[PDB]
Amino acid sequence: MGSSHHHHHHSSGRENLYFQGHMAARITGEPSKKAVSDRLIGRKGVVMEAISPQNSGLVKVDGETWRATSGTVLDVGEEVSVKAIEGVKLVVEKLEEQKGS
Repeated sequence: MGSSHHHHHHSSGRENLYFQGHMAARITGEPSKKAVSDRLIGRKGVVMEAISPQNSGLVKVDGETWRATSGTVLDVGEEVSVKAIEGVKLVVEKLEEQKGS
């Protein structure tokens, strides 16, 4: 009980974030920075660090240095194609030469 029709105050100007959000489908989960861009998948990259099957190397895709793995041993200065992403590493294979001799 009570009730007051005295209105001299204005509405709005009140913000307060209730309910974080749970029991729903996880969308992305923290859309933060440095998120892997799939737009560079299927393009050429260059080998900056020697790549081995035991330890991934470093390739420069666009302008970013990524860890890259391969089934063969890749030396520096080579050109590779990024086929897929295995996680925090990229799946790359080396461009093929041609012996016209």
